[PDB]
Amino acid sequence: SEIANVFDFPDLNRFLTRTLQVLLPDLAAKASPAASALIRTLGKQLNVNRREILINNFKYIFSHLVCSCSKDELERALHYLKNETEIELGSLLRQDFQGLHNELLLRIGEHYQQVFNGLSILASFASIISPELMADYLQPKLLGILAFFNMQLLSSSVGIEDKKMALNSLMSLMKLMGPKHVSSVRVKMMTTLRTGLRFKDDFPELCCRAWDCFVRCLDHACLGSLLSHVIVALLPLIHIQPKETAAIFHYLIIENRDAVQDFLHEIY
Repeated sequence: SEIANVFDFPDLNRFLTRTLQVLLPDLAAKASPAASALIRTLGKQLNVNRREILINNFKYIFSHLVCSCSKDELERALHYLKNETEIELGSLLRQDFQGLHNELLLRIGEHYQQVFNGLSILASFASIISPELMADYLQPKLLGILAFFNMQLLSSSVGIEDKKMALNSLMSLMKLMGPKHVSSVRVKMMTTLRTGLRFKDDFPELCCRAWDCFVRCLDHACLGSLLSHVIVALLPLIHIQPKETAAIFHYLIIENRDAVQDFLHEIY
């Protein structure tokens, strides 16, 4: 209620949910009977089982832990949580390991290695240390990952700067994909580029490099359509910074000049 008096929220319970989202990772880190007691108190006030509450976030919890946690500490915390929840922590993963991959990939840019370990553990449950095996694993999950990115974009609650970080992660992901998969996901890549274009004057400065990738990361043989879209989007981007756009253009124009033939014809 105090934090509420500082944060002025209409209904104290929705404000409590706001708090609880952040609280849950903290509780996970604790993995102590007293932490379970705090959670039980919150749920008692919440009217929702603290067990089921801990459950609901277990998915986000895994991601943020794997990113920032001690592996051994991770397993200890997971078992502690499971016992209270009455659900095996592993059994819950069997239901949302794909969403976990989505999360990690979201944070993959900054926690590349933690993403590795998590996705590997999940692949084991599915049926990885090698980068190519990690990729093969990611390929089926990344469509839903993109879906999650767009879902976040839709939500007002989600932060936009967070979308920017995720966009950087997406540059990393385009790199990791390789041409075979970048071909399949080119459309969604251009879609994400659009989305980011929606937010400007902060997203432009990173999204320019994002687009440089988007072009090069995209397969060399065909770039006309995406270049149409890109010149379109970039003309506005130029006003923010003239040079990044031009660099993106030049990569296509010269590096893909043989393809750029009749592509120029495309857009005057």
